[PDB]
Amino acid sequence: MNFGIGYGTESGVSFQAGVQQDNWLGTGYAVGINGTKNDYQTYAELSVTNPYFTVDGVSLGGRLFYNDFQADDADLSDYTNKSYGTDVTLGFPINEYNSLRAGLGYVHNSLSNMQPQVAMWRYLYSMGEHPSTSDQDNSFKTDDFTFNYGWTYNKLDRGYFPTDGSRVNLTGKVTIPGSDNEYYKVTLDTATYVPIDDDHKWVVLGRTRWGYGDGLGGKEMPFYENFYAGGSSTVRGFQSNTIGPKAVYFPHQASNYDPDYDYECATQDGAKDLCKSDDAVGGNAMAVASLEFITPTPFISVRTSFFWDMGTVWDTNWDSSQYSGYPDYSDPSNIRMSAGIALQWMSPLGPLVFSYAQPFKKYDGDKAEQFQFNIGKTW
Repeated sequence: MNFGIGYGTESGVSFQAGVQQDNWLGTGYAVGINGTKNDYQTYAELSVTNPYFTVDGVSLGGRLFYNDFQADDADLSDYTNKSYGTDVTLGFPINEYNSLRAGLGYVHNSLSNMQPQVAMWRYLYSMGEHPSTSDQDNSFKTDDFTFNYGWTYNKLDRGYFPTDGSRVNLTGKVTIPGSDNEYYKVTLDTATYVPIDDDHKWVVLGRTRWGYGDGLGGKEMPFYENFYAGGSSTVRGFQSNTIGPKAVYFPHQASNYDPDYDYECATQDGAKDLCKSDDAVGGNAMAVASLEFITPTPFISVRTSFFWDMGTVWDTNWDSSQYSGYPDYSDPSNIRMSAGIALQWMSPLGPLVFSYAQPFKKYDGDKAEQFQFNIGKTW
């Protein structure tokens, strides 16, 4: 057994619990069973990895998983995704700094409890489903097969508090024939550390993250695969996932009751017409960047930095023309920005990270959150 418990502004309190024998039972294979609990998510998996499936070091890995996601608790417009699936992946260690992955996946998604909103229904209609707008009672089920690939470059001088070098991670996916959805997603992550002194105590860190995905044959990318921005790990000073399009709600009713006094963003109690909102729904395109300046810590294993984060998320399929009475969510030029201080501490109780930041470029509906932190401990 091994454990992990954590607390932070992003995800509330996290519980990890699993067993993973690194050699099993002396076969060379590594097998593991693993579970997670979040404010918004409960994940479980059995994994199996033959790390010397070839003598060069070509690994062969398998994963079987279940995931339960509640979008409301992630500060998103409301839906539930109960999914499960499998992956089998080849890994190629081309050298000490680069590895390659290629794999096949299967995933079952089943959506329920979707609050009717424009972006979500536009996807639904593109799949030939015609649900009503009066209902938050709805269900949509899909099964997909994917081809998955990836490259990771890593020449960081150190793991935890790097001082020099860079890391790059490209991850891509596309549906293969036989799937209900037809789409591709690509993601690019970048981190590069540049020291400006000999003792390597002053370091400039530059980060970027890019994501683009879209439908292939008249279909749209499912919203449950959208990108998000704004929180501790992306652009600080903003509440988790607030950056980008906001749900535009249909006039509505209630799922099994309809009392007061809380919620109901487009309640029939007072409804006529479409409701603008501050619920984030994510996007199929994304760009975040960061430049930060790492300094010795006054006055005392622990790292402090001054940072400038910035980001955007948009909806390339948002019909600007038909929804001209609402904000242009297809517009990529709404770059949000922030500035702040961060302190990290690999402490005896476990890793500690804290930050204080000021959103100085903001847009209507963006929820600010200037103090963000994360605490953790593992058994």
